[PDB]
Amino acid sequence: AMRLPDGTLQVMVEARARAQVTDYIPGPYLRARGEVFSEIFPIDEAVVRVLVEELKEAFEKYVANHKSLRLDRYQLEAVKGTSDPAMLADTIAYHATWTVAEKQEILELTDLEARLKKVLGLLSRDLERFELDKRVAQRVKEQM
Amino acid sequence: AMRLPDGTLQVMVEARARAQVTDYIPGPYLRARGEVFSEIFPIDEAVVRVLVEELKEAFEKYVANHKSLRLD
Repeated sequence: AMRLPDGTLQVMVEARARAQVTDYIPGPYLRARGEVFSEIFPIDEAVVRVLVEELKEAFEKYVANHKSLRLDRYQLEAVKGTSDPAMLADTIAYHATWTVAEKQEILELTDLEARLKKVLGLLSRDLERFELDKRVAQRVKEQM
Repeated sequence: AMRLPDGTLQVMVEARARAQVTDYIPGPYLRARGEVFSEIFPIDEAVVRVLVEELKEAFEKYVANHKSLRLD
């Protein structure tokens, strides 16, 4: 927790897992009570690891091709060598850029495989958009 | 077998053999008639073993089709 005199207290936080919020107790400052982590490890972990590997490959392809779309390499370097599949899933989900409603939908999914499938679908959608961007850019340079 | 605290009779069993009911004795409690065992043991075990292997492979393919519908 590093402190600055400019007016912003930038705190370096490394989180653990999501948890549900029962209700809201007003402040300020605000208060809210929760429970234990909602991330759970279900049965059939072979499919879990297969989906983890597939999502890792998909995100590697997504980041590598997205250089014209300004995707950083430190984000790709921070997802290698992970123990918890939830760690890899959330780390990749943060490093991929989309809206906040889809991030909320991902965080709602307590299933270890549902979150992976949703991230895979979002990455596929963004990669299709990227392919469309590449095709239209090729058309633009051809027109030039 | 045992009794659960919520008022349920639990019993762990393995089925022995199928049989045909001849007549129904009035109940409750229900009564059943039949035979002790009427199963058919394997004959020409080559085809039986081939079918067992094929069914094992087909069940592995059945369980391999799940991506968000995980099975034990």
